[PDB]
Amino acid sequence: SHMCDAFVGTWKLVSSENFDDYMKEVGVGFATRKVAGMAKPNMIISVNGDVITIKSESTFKNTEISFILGQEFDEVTADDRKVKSTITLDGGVLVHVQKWDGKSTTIKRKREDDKLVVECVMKGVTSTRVYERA
Ligand SMILES: Cc1c(Cl)cccc1Nc1ccccc1C(=O)O
Repeated sequence: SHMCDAFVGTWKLVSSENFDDYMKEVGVGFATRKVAGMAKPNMIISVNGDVITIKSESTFKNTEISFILGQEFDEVTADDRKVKSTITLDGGVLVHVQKWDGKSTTIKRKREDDKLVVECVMKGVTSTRVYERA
């Protein structure tokens, strides 16, 4: 299919802005915010047929999701929320919506130049996380 070719690979976090405020808006507690905010994760994206896998590896937590676009799944997030997730491709952007406890957050992953830019939005608060090839 080649749907996500330009996302595939191993990516390393190189910059972050407003992530603590995003985590506050999500409801993450103090200690997790502090430890999670230090992490410099590897994001590893691969595709096999229709199944996309995204791994996040860091000193804080190692997470993994596998999914088919448009098909809801269960996710336990790094901060231990139990959420219902749906990921779609919209105009070349991977759009990941998480629902839990009547709340919602959206994580967008986009290729921009040689970077993979991750925008995390909770209500009025956005955090931008910039990844480069590992
Ligand atoms: C670590 C974490 C917590 Cl604790 C809460 C909520 C989000 C994260 N992380 C992330 C989740 C999705 C995409 C990127 C990141 C990132 O760390 O860049």
